Amino acid sequence: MNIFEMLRIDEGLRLKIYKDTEGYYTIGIGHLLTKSPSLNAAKSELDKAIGRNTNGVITKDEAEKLFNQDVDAAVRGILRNAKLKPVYDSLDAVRRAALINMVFQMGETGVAGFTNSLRMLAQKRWDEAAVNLAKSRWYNQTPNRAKRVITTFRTGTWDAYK
Ligand SMILES: [Cl-]
Ligand SMILES: [Cl-]
Repeated sequence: MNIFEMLRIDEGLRLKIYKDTEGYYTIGIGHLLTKSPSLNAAKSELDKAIGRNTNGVITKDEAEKLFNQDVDAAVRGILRNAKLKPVYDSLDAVRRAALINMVFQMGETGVAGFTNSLRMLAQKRWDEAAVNLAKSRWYNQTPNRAKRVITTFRTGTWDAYK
């Protein structure tokens, strides 16, 4: 199991514009297009991202290309973040993937905001961090996903995904 397979389970794959859990226009493997309520704005953002007149539909290959870009961007975003990087550097391979999953979903800023949990993770106090992670809007809104990510941090294995 690896980050890609992990996020592919968490996000799914849709080849036509759809709205995410928050009602935002998305496509592919969790690729957010816009927070704007307008479908045209989404379609415009889509064409600009793909480089062709898509008319709101993309192919598998195209979805996979945005996904590679988005995963690469999340990692580079963590490594650029003065708050995230040291956490990231202190973790093992599996837990690093859990942190990348969070950033992919809620952005760097978003995650950098879990101050207390981050400190706990940095300190390798797994159970405590898991508990702290759970008191969040994130957990309350998307609990099944949150729970898989939390178990991954708590245990250091991919069991939640097998
Ligand atoms: Cl893009
Ligand atoms: Cl969920």
